[PDB]
Amino acid sequence: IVGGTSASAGDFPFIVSISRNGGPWCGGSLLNANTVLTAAHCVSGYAQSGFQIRAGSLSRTSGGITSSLSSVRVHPSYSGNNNDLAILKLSTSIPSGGNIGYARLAASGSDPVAGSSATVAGWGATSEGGSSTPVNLLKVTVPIVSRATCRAQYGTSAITNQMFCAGVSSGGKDSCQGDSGGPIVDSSNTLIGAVSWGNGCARPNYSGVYASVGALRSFIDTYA
Repeated sequence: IVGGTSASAGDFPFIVSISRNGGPWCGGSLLNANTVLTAAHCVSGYAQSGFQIRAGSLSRTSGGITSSLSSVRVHPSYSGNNNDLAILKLSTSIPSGGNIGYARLAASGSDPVAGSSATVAGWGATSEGGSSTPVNLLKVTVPIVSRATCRAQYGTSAITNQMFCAGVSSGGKDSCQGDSGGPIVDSSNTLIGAVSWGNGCARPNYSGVYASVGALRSFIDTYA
C-alpha cells in the first residue's frame, strides 16, 4: 500500500495474508471457515503447497491462525487480467471470533459508484518496485473512478464489466505489488473487490484496477 496508514485490530476481521515459499506474496479474504477469496493471478498454476494463509493478525508472520491449502479454483473465465478471482479451500478450518470474522460481500450485480470512498489493505510495498514491505497491515482510502475514466486511462478493452477502478488523479494512494488478492471494501466494510492490477503503483492518472465482487458473485457463491 502506497500512502497508507496502519490498520487497527479488527478493521478487517476477514483479511488473510497469503505467504508463498515463506515470504510475502498476496492477500485474501476469509469467506467462511473453509474458504479464502483471492486474485487468480496470485495462485493460478503455482504449486499449491507453497502457500500459507494466516487469519486474525496484523502481521503476516505471527499471530492468529494459519492454514495450508486443500485446493485452488480460478474463475472459469479467467483470461489475462480479466475475471481475476480464485477460491481457495483451506486444509484447516478457521473459526470466527475475536479479531477473526468472515467477509460480507457486495450485492450481486452491484457496481461501485464513481466518487464513493473505498478502502484497500495489504502487506505489499510502499512504493512502486520497493523491496522492503511492512510488518503490519496498511490501509488507504481512495475514491472509485468511473469505468469510463478508467477506460480512458487503460483502453476500452482493457477494463471489463468484471473490473472497477479506484485512485486519485494526482496519484500517491494505491495498492501495489504484494497487495494483490487482498480486500477493497466500501465505506460500510462490505467487500467490493480484490486487488488485481494497474500501471505501476500510485502513478498519476493510472487507477488501481480491482476484480469486482459484485460482478463475480455467481462464481463466488457457487464455490464458497
